[PDB]
Amino acid sequence: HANINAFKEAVTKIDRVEINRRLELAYAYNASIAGPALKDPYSVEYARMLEVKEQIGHVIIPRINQDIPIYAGSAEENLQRGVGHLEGTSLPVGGESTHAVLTAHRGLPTAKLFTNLDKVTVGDRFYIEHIGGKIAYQVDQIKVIAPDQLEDLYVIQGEDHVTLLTCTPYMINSHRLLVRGKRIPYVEKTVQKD
Repeated sequence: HANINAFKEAVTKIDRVEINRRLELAYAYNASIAGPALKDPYSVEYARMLEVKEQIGHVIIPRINQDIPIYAGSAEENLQRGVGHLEGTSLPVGGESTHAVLTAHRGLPTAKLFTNLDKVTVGDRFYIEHIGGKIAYQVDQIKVIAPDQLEDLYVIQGEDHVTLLTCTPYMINSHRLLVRGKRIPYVEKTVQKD
């Protein structure tokens, strides 16, 4: 997007001392490991530290060719221009005992968004870029649930996950699709051409 060059650009213009301070806030917030009730996003300023040019980062999902900005909250306004972050879950900055949940409409006219998330397979990876850098996840579990079930979205102590959440079956949307990655080391030698 044009929206994510503006993110990339503004990040380089920020003192590290500041970037650090902002990340410290994010981590401290992420001790919400030690806790109440998520709201299925389809029916704030909590992430301000991470917010740069309106965005908390972008997510890159090579299998499906997406690089999509991430916005705080699940407000429909934002769910029209990218990925929303499910308030109540960890902020997408990784860490032991974190589980960030990122959600996005399927096949919106303005953007494809997560429309093709059914084509991600356990083993594929995705990446999150935030003020502090880039972190990598390898998909370890794909599963299908009813909209009122949230056990899978809570923090799993001692582990580091991000879940990508959308509705399914395609064009039916009766249930939700959860593509979950497990943190791995970020290795340049990241491959996008494949």
